[PDB]
Amino acid sequence: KTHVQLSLPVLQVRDVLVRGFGDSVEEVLSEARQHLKDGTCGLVEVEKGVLPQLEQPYVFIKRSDAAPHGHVMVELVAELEGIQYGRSGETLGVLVPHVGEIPVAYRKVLLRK
Repeated sequence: KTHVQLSLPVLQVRDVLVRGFGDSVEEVLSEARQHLKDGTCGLVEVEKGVLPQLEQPYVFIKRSDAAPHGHVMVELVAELEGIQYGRSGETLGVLVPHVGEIPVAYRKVLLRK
């Protein structure tokens, strides 16, 4: 399927143990997609002071459309030293590995895969 319904655990930035997916734009987009498929991906909601506590390159989920079955359609955009790889809508959050942190909420998304 071109899209997959996912429910992403929303994590507090200070709980996150693994603060990014890797060391290059291509690697972090690769790893984010693998963790999304494997159900091992968390979401951190972006506010003042969040991104400097996480590791670049960043992987964002961004709204791709204006929401089947409650799932917002999203796509992945990476960012490294202020340059973004991809073009999409509003940020829903920054993706990180999930290694068992307790979430505060779930974000239902339809991921363009």
